[PDB]
Amino acid sequence: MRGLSRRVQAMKPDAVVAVNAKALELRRQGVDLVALTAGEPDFDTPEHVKEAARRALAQGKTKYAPPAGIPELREALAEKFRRENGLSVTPEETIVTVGGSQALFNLFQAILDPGDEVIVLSPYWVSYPEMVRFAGGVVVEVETLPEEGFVPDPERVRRAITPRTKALVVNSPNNPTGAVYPKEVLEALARLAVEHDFYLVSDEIYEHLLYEGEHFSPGRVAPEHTLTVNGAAKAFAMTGWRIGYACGPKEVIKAMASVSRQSTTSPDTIAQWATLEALTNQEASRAFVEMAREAYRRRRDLLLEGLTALGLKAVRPSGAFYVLMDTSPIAPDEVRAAERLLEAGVAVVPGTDFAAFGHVRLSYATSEENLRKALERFARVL
Amino acid sequence: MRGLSRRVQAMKPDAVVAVNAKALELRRQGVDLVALTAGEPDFDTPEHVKEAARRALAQGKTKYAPPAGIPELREALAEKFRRENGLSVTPEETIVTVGGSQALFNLFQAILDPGDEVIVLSPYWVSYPEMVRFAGGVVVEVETLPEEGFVPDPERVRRAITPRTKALVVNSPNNPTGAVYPKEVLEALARLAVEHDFYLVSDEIYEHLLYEGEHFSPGRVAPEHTLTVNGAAKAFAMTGWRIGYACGPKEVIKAMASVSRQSTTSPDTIAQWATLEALTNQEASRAFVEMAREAYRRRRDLLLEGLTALGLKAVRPSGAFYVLMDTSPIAPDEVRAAERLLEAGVAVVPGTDFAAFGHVRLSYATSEENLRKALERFARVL
Ligand SMILES: Cc1ncc(COP(=O)(O)O)c(CN[C@@H](CC(=O)O)C(=O)O)c1O
Ligand SMILES: Cc1ncc(COP(=O)(O)O)c(CN[C@@H](CC(=O)O)C(=O)O)c1O
Repeated sequence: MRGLSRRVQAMKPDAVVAVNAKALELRRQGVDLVALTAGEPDFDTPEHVKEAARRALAQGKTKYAPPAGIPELREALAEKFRRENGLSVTPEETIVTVGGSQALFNLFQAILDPGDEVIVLSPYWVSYPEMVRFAGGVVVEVETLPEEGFVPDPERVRRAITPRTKALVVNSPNNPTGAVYPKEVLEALARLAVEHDFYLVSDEIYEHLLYEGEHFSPGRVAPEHTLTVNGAAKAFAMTGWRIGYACGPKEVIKAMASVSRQSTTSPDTIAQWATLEALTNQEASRAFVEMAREAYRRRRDLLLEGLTALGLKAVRPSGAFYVLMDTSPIAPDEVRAAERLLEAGVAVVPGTDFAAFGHVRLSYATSEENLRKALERFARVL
Repeated sequence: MRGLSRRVQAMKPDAVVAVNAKALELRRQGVDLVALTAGEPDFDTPEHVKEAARRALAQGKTKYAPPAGIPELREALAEKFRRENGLSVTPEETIVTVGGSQALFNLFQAILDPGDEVIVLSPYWVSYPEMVRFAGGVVVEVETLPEEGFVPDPERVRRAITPRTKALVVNSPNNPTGAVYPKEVLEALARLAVEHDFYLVSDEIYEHLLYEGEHFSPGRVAPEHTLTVNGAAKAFAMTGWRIGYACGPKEVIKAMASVSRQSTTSPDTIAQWATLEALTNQEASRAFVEMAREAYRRRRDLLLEGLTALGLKAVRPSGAFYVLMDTSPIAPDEVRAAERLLEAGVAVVPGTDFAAFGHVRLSYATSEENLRKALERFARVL
């Protein structure tokens, strides 16, 4: 008989997708509300990358591509993870997916049998649990503390390991805290995976938005259990392009390529060519990477000051582009504080779903003129 | 502990993906083998559509888009299904997905609880069962006969309806038979869905490659149970673009939008703008549609003749671009016949996986010069 399934019936809505829609419509019915919501640059994808997407169209590069992605993008990927991430993978252990989202979604479906446990460390990015659950798994969450700077303590984690525990999700830089996990913690979590036999998913998609610290890929350590998950969506202002990449054990890679086929067949072919240009033309991308990074650092400092100038508490991020801001003042909860703040003319994402209660998540990847126009409304409301 | 899941472990490989790879490498180890394998035009996506993808890049239209797709492409979609398909949907009941594949894959995950039954009519396109199974459902297949011209008989179907039966998959035009189901059969199958309360998935992606007959969208009939699934991949030579669309009950649409988000977030933003141009600039697309259709009809007739001239039996398709060709002569099975034929210098897809035993599936969407270079090898082998 008819009716929706119960796995798509049990999923919780995106807090981000929900807040955006809202913001938008008001921008439509009069309303000019500065929106510090979504995690996407304001910068437009570099010209050297665009030129190549035109060059792709021009050469009629519009046919189907392997479910695992074109052999070229695939090869440059084996040098990115290599040259940059220090990892040592051959192209067969590489895979192009439809965003960072696909590489995780395919990843969880290929290693999660119903009832398997996956340890997420809170606060976490809104999706991880929903993906881990849509696959049949169960969310075992380890807390990470503001007093500890949100960097995880491998003992609270080791403690969480059951015989069901199949995977552990680490994210450095971190959404929504901005925390950059230091080599040793990362190297520690890796050995837990090796010691208790489980996969370590490592979502290093903000590896480049690293203001202070060094970026360590845990995969260098546990190459047989680690599953690195990157993406060309943050580093190159390519959020609308929907290109992601990942790597790890050959074994689990082809399995992700299988789910890749039944679902999307393979990602855009024009977009894979453009992405290749971002990975191979170094001189031009490095120039852009650095350029963007500084505008982000500047915005961070500008925000973090003004926040502190109103006495609004928030932890200092060393990566990505989010600042978790305690709303204790504006209102009791994260919810109402957001409804208060939206009136003031500022769209923020409540940290209820990130397991960041009390706080609200704001993004400084937007204009400078805007962090300011927002910072002024906070004043009144404050 | 480690290891792959059992849902990605139980899936059978793509016969098409497998044959292609093969063909390629040989073209890639000396070998010039005419390949009538994949279902994709040789024509390159129209200029009016490409111009707009450049116009999109030019205006920096490269940010994230709603999981359900940009509101514009979404609105033109409510007029396509309306104006063209006679359906009556508002944009909320429209959805943009990553190809026709995604719209089905999201569709089966949103309405399939484990053990639910889905009736596929054989011969069917290679994926349907694989998707229906990856979701937990079970494949209950109704046969369609070459003597009946592959068009289904609603009684063998009515007969197959159990209390588990959740969905029924119809495909007109048909891959791999080319059969265009007549208004009344389609209108009948719809009433079974209404009578026994179940969803009718209708994969009308070749609606435009209709040489002889009229195209009926069953959704006009059972608007509450029908789930129309189209795609801009065949009509506009946009296979590499990966854009698909669908519509039906608001209820099931947002559920598909949910799975859409956790998996890909949303499709390419450049590509959604280009697609919009294909749907709104009529004068220019109709011109292309007709233009392509005739080159396809010509190739069909050219194939169907030469096939018959060698006494090779095959049914006459009135749609899409495949011809199911009985290999009884070349060899006993479909498998070996293909291995025989590959020697002759011709890549064909064995009909073992389409439930089209004895036959082999060949595509005439390729060059004319090629159907002929293939037709000559058949001779010798024959
Ligand atoms: C922590 C994390 N990991 C992966 C991704 C996915 O990248 P894409 O596939 O979507 O490009 C993201 C992405 N994004 C942001 C904004 C969003 O649209 O979800 C966020 O929620 O901060 C993140 O975080
Ligand atoms: C019957 C049918 N439905 C869906 C698709 C794929 O939709 P898109 O997402 O690629 O637009 C196809 C198309 N082509 C192939 C299958 C494949 O391997 O791509 C086929 O005809 O062999 C078809 O048929």
